[PDB]
Amino acid sequence: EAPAAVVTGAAKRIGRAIAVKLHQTGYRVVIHYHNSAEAAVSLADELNKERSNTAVVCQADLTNSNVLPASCEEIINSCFRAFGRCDVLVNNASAFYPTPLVKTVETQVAELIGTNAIAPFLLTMSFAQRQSNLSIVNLCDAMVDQPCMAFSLYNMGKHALVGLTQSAALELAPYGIRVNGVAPGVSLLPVAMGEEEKDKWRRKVPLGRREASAEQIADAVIFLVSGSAQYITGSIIKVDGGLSLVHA
Amino acid sequence: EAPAAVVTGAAKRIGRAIAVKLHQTGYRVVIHYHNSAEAAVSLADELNKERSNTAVVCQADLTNSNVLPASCEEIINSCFRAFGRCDVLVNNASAFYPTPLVKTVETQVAELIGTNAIAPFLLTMSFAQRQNLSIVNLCDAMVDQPCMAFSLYNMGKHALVGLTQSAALELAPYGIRVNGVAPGVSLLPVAMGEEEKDKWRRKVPLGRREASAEQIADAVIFLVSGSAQYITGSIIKVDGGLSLVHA
Amino acid sequence: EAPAAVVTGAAKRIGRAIAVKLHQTGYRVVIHYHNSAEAAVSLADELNKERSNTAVVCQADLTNSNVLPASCEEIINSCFRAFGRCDVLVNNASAFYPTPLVKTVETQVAELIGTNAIAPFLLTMSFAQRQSNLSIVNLCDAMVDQPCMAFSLYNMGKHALVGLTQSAALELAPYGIRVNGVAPGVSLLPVAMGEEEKDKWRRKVPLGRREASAEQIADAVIFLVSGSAQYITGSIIKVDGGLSLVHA
Amino acid sequence: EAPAAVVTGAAKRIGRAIAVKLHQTGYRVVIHYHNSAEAAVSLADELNKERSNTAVVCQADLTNSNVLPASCEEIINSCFRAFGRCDVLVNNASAFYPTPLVKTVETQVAELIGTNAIAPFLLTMSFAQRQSNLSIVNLCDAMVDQPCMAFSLYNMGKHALVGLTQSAALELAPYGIRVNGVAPGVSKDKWRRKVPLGRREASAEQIADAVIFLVSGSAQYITGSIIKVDGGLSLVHA
Ligand SMILES: NC(=O)c1ccc[n+]([C@@H]2O[C@H](COP(=O)([O-])OP(=O)(O)OC[C@H]3O[C@@H](n4cnc5c(N)ncnc54)[C@H](OP(=O)(O)O)[C@@H]3O)[C@@H](O)[C@H]2O)c1
Ligand SMILES: NC(=O)c1ccc[n+]([C@@H]2O[C@H](COP(=O)([O-])OP(=O)(O)OC[C@H]3O[C@@H](n4cnc5c(N)ncnc54)[C@H](OP(=O)(O)O)[C@@H]3O)[C@@H](O)[C@H]2O)c1
Ligand SMILES: NC(=O)c1ccc[n+]([C@@H]2O[C@H](COP(=O)([O-])OP(=O)(O)OC[C@H]3O[C@@H](n4cnc5c(N)ncnc54)[C@H](OP(=O)(O)O)[C@@H]3O)[C@@H](O)[C@H]2O)c1
Ligand SMILES: NC(=O)c1ccc[n+]([C@@H]2O[C@H](COP(=O)([O-])OP(=O)(O)OC[C@H]3O[C@@H](n4cnc5c(N)ncnc54)[C@H](OP(=O)(O)O)[C@@H]3O)[C@@H](O)[C@H]2O)c1
Ligand SMILES: O=C1C[C@H](c2cccc(O)c2)Oc2ccc(O)cc21
Ligand SMILES: O=C1C[C@H](c2cccc(O)c2)Oc2ccc(O)cc21
Ligand SMILES: O=C1C[C@H](c2cccc(O)c2)Oc2ccc(O)cc21
Ligand SMILES: O=C1C[C@H](c2cccc(O)c2)Oc2ccc(O)cc21
Repeated sequence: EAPAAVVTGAAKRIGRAIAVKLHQTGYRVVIHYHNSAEAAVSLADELNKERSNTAVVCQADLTNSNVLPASCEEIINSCFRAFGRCDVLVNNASAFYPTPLVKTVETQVAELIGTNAIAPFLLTMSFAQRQSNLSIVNLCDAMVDQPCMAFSLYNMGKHALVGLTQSAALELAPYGIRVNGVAPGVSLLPVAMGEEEKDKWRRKVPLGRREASAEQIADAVIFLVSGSAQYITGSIIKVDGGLSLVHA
Repeated sequence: EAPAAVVTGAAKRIGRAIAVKLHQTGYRVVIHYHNSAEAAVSLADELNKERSNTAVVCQADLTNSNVLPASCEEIINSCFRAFGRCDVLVNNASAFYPTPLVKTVETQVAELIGTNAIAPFLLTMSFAQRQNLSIVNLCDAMVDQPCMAFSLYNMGKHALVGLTQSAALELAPYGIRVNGVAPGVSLLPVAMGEEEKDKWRRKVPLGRREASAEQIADAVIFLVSGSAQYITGSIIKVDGGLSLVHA
Repeated sequence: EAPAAVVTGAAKRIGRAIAVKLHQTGYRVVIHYHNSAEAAVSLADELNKERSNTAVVCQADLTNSNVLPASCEEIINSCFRAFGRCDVLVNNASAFYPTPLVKTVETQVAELIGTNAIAPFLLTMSFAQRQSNLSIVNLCDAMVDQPCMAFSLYNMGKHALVGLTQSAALELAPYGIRVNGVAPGVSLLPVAMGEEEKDKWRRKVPLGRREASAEQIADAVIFLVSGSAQYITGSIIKVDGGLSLVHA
Repeated sequence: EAPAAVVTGAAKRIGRAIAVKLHQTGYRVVIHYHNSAEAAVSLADELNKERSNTAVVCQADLTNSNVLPASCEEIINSCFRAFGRCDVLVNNASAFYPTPLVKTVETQVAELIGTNAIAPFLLTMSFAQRQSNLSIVNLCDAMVDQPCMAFSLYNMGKHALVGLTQSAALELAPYGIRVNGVAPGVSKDKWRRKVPLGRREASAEQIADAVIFLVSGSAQYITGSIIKVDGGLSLVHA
């Protein structure tokens, strides 16, 4: 009788915080991961010790290819195989790196458009076809319109994800599936980023001059899936401490 | 120890539901009203019966005039006089009626621009000057696809978007968050014939029904909560996908 | 036979460059002004030297008041008085100054909301009522969603002006009146501003690291009034060298 | 001397009107085509009869694949081969069809995202890499935020194209390359009746007019902007 959720890229960072929070709210969770096998199984162990048989892992490369549909179909099936249901999909996995206009370009396209947009489209297709408070939450980007220089493919992927969010909200509304987004500004900074670079970004945030915690992101996801957002579809909630309001 | 909130136009409909849910959440409330005295008083009595001394009413006309700043200062002051603190301001009161391009026009300007934008700005000023603090402005999900011949109403709601953004930016250093909730079709006019209500209800993708006032209130409750501590300058549509629907 | 245009705040700076370019294009012009009497008359003299009887001035305060509707009515009337028609309204006049949240406030409201929004609405009403290629161009602000801090009332007026542009495009389209906007980022900087602060802003602009000329702004106005924009209504053209794309 | 432009999907409809108008303004043009060879050539004949050796054709499939980057590089190369320069890129080519959520799906991806967004990105890269009034114009969609039901992949591609427009305007501004969009609405009678401005479709020429403005010296300060050419349609509530 407990609902079940899929969170993609859930081994670590924001995805983990979302799977933890959904699990604390009473969901059964599929922890999807790609390379972070040890971190995924560790998380699943932690959740299962809290309530047995409530977390499973599922490995998949979400790069675009001719087998991406089957991989997306398999992630959703994993939720139905473990739990008998799939109530919520959180499209959280993301590739993020520069692609200057001035890895083959075709691999960059597949990872950056694949993970950020095509895999959410296919997961959304599979989640809908395999079908109560059903919804999807896409992890978007509050700075989509003021993009980092030399990030065109990543920015294109996140814009396409805004498109998907709106299109799928429209199309799936008659089936009672809501589709919303959460758009972080700066949250957990890159592990490879030096402290001095971190602090440059921190200093730009009006609300408290610091990045969002992973939990702060997850809070907005939890709202969107809850009974308190039952009329909300096609909405993208920024969780950016005002960063997107700040001019150059 | 309990926080306090001001809700403008709180006697009826959406404002009432906001006031109720804030009260249920543990807030003391100033129920602002303009003409609906008997409804505002009945709400305050209902709330005070639940928890003594947790609701007061405050009457004020929020039409723009040279007395508006003093009116808006008095509303915020009443919250401090009643409760010793003011944690939350909800700018909900609104005039809404058509102003075709083809009451004097200056009265229309004072009502539609004053209630929807100037009074929120003056209230926001008074709230900040007197300081989990936050302001929620009731915006309009259809602001970019507006009702025909509603130009002043639409200008006031666009201005409120600007206020939401400008005040989030300027008040973030004081730890005051500023957000909006943007209904699509929520509670319909009482007099509107069912056949007309149904024309609008049928356009809504999610459930072919309008939002209840409580569903609008739920987004306000989220925004003022510890769960939105990092959210400022955001406007959450609560519209069942209505604004995504093309002509 | 020559069309006629009203330009508000046309004595100086951007509105003057609009008036000039409209006149160069074949229009007869009403040069509206408030305080810049010598500048206004001097402009009308220059245009009239070039084609006699093609320019008049019209004085008015565009601050909100109970007589504002009459003043806006009189501006439109002046165009019909001088030229027998009124084909184009350019809403260019603007008050701009800070109003920190933390002159009386009701004067600030009257000025910043009156000039930027109410006078445009009233001028639009008067234009439409007194009524080919008819159109209205509103001067907006490309930075409306990334506001200068402490400019709430200004930013509110300009957001209202976007609402007006869309509402009036919708309502006046059946009358053949197109309604569009032109949104400068940094163009001619304040007389009062120090050269160091001017260079700070110029440095932020991606395209050329400089402010827009007034003529670059006028060029977009000229497009939107022309026969090459006959299917364009409700659009706002940013003329800001990419400034609004730049993150904090 | 005379500037040169590449227009993708230039054989018919909006891209043809665009090539014609740029040619009338004094550009030399590369008329790109996929399937419409006879049309591309007929247009080329009409422009060269007007002014000899000012119009060439270029065949390429703009579907995403392992060979798309070569194809896009070759389109830009064709401009430089024929004309010695490439001043203007118009990304007009587009695939358009529904992809319900409830051709393999990955061929749909390749066409809807490849032609509408990835080709524009690779063409932008090639245009920029090969470089006094340089600009790119992307043909966007005025209804991007109020999409047709069951057109998710198309809509995703057009959103990605908005992102490309903004990212490339930012990144290429230092090179003096401006990057802007034109967003048509409708350019059958059911639709035309909804249009506030005279309840008719945009002609292709009205779309071309906005392109012509954006590439002109009257737009030398405009970058990152998307001009709706939709008769007000995007303003109309449901
Ligand atoms: N962090 C921020 O400040 C910020 C800012 C804006 C937007 N966002 C968005 O917020 C969400 C969460 O952010 P985040 O920093 O937590 O994400 P992240 O750490 O950058 O990535 C999350 C996970 O994505 C998975 N992933 C990457 N490439 C993949 C592929 N090819 N196939 C399958 N999975 C793949 C990875 O899983 P494995 O580790 O298992 O390989 C990674 O752990 C993302 O959608 C991101 O775009 C974040
Ligand atoms: N209902 C919808 O579908 C919908 C759609 C979009 C946006 N909204 C927005 O959501 C909010 C709540 O909507 P609603 O339908 O519940 O509001 P409403 O019933 O139209 O108005 C709310 C209250 O505003 C107060 N008010 C009106 N004119 C005033 C004035 N001159 N001075 C002081 N107070 C005044 C009135 O108080 P008294 O009764 O005490 O005189 C009224 O009861 C409003 O901001 C509205 O614009 C609603
Ligand atoms: N310059 C920029 O970078 C920039 C940036 C964003 C937006 N804009 C917008 O673009 C337009 C033109 O810019 P600008 O810098 O040329 O404007 P401006 O010089 O700041 O103002 C233009 C004129 O507005 C008139 N005006 C001001 N208060 C008035 C009142 N109460 N009644 C009647 N007229 C009044 C003044 O006329 P008198 O001189 O006759 O008193 C002034 O010369 C404006 O709408 C502005 O908001 C400009
Ligand atoms: N018409 C409208 O109302 C409207 C509305 C919104 C947006 N738009 C946008 O405006 C632009 C032009 O509109 P339109 O209606 O003229 O376009 P269209 O006729 O739908 O298509 C334009 C051209 O794109 C080319 N194309 C299609 N698939 C291709 C592929 N896989 N590889 C290479 N080329 C391919 C075709 O060239 P070949 O013929 O050579 O095969 C076609 O003639 C497009 O970007 C469109 O998305 C148009
Ligand atoms: O780790 C980051 C921070 C990074 C970031 C860094 C600095 C400023 C800013 O607005 C955003 O944004 C990301 C986007 C996608 C993603 O998967 C990870 C990140
Ligand atoms: O009663 C309404 C419904 C009305 C409405 C009616 C029909 C469709 C729609 O999008 C909105 O919107 C309002 C806006 C402000 C307000 O104070 C009240 C209302
Ligand atoms: O003089 C300016 C520049 C000024 C400005 C100054 C610095 C940055 C920026 O984006 C804009 O904006 C204005 C807005 C209205 C107006 O009437 C005049 C100005
Ligand atoms: O022919 C159309 C019309 C079609 C259309 C049809 C009806 C309503 C509407 O907003 C758009 O939009 C297109 C988008 C891409 C494209 O290549 C062609 C078209």
